[PDB]
Amino acid sequence: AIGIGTLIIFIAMVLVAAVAAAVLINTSGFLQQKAMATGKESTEQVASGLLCS
Amino acid sequence: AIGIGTLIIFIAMVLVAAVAAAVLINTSGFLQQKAMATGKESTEQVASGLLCS
Repeated sequence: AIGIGTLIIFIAMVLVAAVAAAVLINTSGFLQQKAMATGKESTEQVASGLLCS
Repeated sequence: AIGIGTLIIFIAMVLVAAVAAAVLINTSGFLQQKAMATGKESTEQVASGLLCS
């Protein structure tokens, strides 16, 4: 009798961990974009310019 | 007189316990499949991916 239930709740544990992992993976992806963008943009700003002759 | 009947109903007790056992055994079998499947699938999902270079 006991055995049956153990299996069922095990399934839930798996899925819930999976769902949480998805958040972390996805979020890391979302940040990767902006992280790079910010650095490149900021460098081009400080480095570039014109000078009156 | 009494003896005769005792034997007969004993037979029924046996068969009814047998039938109930069958349910439990079978059901455990049915779950074994899906339990494993879910775990393997979920792991392969979280672990795999591609990355832009």
